[PDB]
Amino acid sequence: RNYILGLDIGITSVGYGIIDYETRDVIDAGVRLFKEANVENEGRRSKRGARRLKRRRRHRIQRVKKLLFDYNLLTDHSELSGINPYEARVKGLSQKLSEEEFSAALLHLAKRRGVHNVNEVEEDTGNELSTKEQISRNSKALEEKYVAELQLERLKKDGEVRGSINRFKTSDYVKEAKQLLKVQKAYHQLDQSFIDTYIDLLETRRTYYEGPGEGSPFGWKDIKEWYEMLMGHCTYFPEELRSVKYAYNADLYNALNDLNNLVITRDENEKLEYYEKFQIIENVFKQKKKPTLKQIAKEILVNEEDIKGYRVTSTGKPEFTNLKVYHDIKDITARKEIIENAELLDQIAKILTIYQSSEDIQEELTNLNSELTQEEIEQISNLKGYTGTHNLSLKAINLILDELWHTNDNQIAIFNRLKLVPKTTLVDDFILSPVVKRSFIQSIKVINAIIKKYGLPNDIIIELARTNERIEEIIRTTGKENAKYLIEKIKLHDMQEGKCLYSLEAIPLEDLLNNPFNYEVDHIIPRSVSFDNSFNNKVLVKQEEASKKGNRTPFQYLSSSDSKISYETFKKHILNLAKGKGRISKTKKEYLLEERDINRFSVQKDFINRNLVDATRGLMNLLRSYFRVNNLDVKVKSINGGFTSFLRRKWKFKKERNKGYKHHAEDALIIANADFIFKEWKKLDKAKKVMENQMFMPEIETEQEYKEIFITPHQIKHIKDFKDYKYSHRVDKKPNRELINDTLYSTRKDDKGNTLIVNNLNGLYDKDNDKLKKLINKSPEKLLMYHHDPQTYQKLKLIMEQYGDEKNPLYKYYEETGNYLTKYSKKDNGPVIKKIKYYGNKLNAHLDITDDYPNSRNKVVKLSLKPYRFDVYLDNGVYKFVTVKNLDVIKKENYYEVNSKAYEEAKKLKKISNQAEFIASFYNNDLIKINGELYRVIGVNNDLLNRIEVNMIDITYREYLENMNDKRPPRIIKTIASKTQSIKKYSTDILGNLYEVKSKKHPQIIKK
RNA sequence: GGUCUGCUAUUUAACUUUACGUUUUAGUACUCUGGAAACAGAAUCUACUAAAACAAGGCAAAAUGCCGUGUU
DNA sequence: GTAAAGTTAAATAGCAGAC
Repeated sequence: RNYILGLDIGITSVGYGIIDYETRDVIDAGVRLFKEANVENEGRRSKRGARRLKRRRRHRIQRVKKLLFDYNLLTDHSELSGINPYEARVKGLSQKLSEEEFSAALLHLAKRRGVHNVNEVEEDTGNELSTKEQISRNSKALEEKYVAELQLERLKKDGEVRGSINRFKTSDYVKEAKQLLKVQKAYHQLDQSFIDTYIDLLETRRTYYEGPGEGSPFGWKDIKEWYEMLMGHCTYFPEELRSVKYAYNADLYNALNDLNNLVITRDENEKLEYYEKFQIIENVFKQKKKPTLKQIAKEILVNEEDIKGYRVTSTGKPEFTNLKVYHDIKDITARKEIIENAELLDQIAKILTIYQSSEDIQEELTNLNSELTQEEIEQISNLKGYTGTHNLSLKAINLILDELWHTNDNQIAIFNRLKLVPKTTLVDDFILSPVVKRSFIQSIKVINAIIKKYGLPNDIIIELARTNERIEEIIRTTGKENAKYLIEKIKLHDMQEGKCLYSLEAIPLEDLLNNPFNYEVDHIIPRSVSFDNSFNNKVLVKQEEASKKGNRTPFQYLSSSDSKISYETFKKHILNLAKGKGRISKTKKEYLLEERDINRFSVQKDFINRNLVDATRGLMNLLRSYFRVNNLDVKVKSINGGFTSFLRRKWKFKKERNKGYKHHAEDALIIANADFIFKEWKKLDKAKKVMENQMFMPEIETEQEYKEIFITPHQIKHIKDFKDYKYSHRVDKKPNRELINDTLYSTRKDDKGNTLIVNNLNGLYDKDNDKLKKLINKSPEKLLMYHHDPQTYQKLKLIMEQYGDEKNPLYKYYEETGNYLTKYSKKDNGPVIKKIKYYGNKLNAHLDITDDYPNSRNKVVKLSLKPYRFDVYLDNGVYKFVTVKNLDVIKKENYYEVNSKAYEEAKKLKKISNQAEFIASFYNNDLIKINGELYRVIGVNNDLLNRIEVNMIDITYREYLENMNDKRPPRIIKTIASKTQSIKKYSTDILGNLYEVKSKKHPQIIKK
């Protein structure tokens, strides 16, 4: 039948409600679920560029060692084992050097080649590790002496060269690398092309328009295709590409608006005519960069005060379009031949904004075959500010630029008068975030599939869902780890300056963290009338104040004798904060300040009209656009999220929302009952009309009337009763997931024969880290310093007992002495301890990459080996299964195949045979029938232990347990066995229906 | 509501480089051991410096060379 | 795995004059 389509949009879940348009009976209802998306996994695109950065240093070195073999300065015979290249680049400038002592000083340079960006600017020294500070410091010390020399001077005195101080400009390197080759030049016969090719292999590097190579998708073919897919498309003619915001024509179209909006009190026509608009441009606008209002109004003989209809900046001066082409070109060239012609000027600006280097401009300024003296082109490339793009293509400037001249029209009315109009995959281009992009995309698929099984609905009503550098400051200032839970309380504490707005007494942070129960988060305007769950409605106050207030407005509760403070002192302290910077929200100020009574109804419907009703804007218009394009009539509206935190409340819906996933599909039905109430009433057809944004009556008059319309506790009895919910869980078939964690671990072998991972306690002398204290006093047998070289250890343990009352005795130690923990030595020459390795838990699974490293005595592994999938097999009445890991699926050019070398070994290692029947595969989140019982596959807990972990469907197991109160270990770990009676694979469509799948063969190839 | 424009703040895609971090090897320092020392081997915790790998791998052949943890 | 220097571009937010 006809039905309303309700939808709850969260990040993890899509819920839908299907209630009939008339009978109010519900046809179907379910929830579609998936894991939240992550944009922090920035790494994929950065590492793609960051991996090439490691190649940028690596490519330079490989080329110069190979280039020397071609020049025959180095051969495979040569040995470089002994060099100390920080001395070779000092003996190199002074004296003749070998063919082995010269290739090193070159290559150590070729590897570490400095920056170009940082040289240009300098700064002062502010006791920091900046790059504008360090290179500013470095070259003053290096003004007299060259890079290596001071580095070598630094080697002689500090004992350490590498670190923060070793950044440099590519110049000093190149200036000294031009200084060096000047000395060995006569000692080994060589060309100038070598002091060209090498100095090009040491300094030269890419820039933001060359892109990577040809085969890369990330790479492009020329400078034209770079911009030709980074510039937007016309608001009216999107098939073209946006013109440059600074082309002469656009810069002119942007001025024929300036004056076609002007109104002037003249007995003649108020909006300037063509000859007026001609000479003004030609006599004063062309002649003067910025024209103040006087200049136009003087050349056009009217009084200065008269002209109105002009854009004005905040200071008050009128702003009219600046011709960027004329004055940059006319400041060096006034010749009749380019300057009159707009098309000449039109192309010039395009080349300037597109290509980005003065040298690359003159090449393309030349291929125009236009007639500019070549002295101009080489200084026309020395101008700046030719940046940005108009929001209108060139096919939309030249078409209507004439009709701006003669008439007095402006751009909007011309496009109206010219019958020209603005404009799942479609979600990507405009949408903001990966979190939303996932929810919408699956929500569309829901609709696109519901109508196919159910038909065209009539009403599709949709609701959406509703400073971590501040946390790092107080878990480090105070030392209280638990700063993670009370974010919404603390963001309020900065924004209110440590006071209680309903008491005006100070709220110490240390006191609030110790006693959070002392201080609550009161809702300014009550949740029951405001319906504002946003930040703005919340104010961190003392409990006793919010306790004494209750269900009232601040003005009410402050004015009464119950509150000791008064509105008068409240009114003055409130606004002072409001003005300034880092200031309080405005709806906040609109919230605290309102003085009208809540019960009068001419007040209540204002709130419901304001916050409660009315990407959201974007999502809706992709829906109405589908419907309007197809001449298909279905009404689609929206409603804010807080409404369903209300309708749930007034109808006494369940507070203890612990039933699980179905507390979504519950919402969509409520959303559906809501639009129904909007629908049926005629006292609601003025508020239910702008929600569908239709072009146009009864409205509600007292608060009992409203409370008559949206309080129906008795007629909703069908929703709680509903028992046919069907669930659908998203399965991630995608490969090229994160193969494994980045960090490399070393290992050892203990006395027993286990293989054991070693870790690093990196930062020392930090107030946060007490783990130096914790791990010493429980199992110090894990410290490498304790096992051998314990002589350093007893010095370590004594400070851990000397300041054993302070969280990290080392800061307290470094506080006193001002000297780091020194390794044991006879004459105080022991190296400072800056890390301390320690043993780890035995590595069950590892990625062995030792072969990348030679002659190592220990194994080198990256942890976080993961299992991808697992195909159950049926081996003659006994159920066995293989597990296939993430590491196994080898990547390729356009597909991700499975390694039959490891899968086959895994078939023998699992005692699988050739004769066994094959049962389907079970990726994470797929559903399985073991012993007639159905659960969702979280994954293989242990291939070796013959285990998988599953979780429940209508609920998470922990939550089922919390309902059962059993307190077993809250995870399911069913054990595959010979005893297991049945293995069937169930999956679900997006709607939530369950279907049995029959499988005959296993696949090893995925295309991504 | 929307179209242009002017100022400032925002975020996101893509690109370009940086000095560190982990780890292996060789050296030295530190530690043990033998001794009047020259030094000697033992360990590889502790540090420094250099070379090399840093998702397994896959292309590509004189190259300012390329992909590899994201989403659909 | 991680901090410090760059650039182009798409887009929104907020402020102003117009239709």
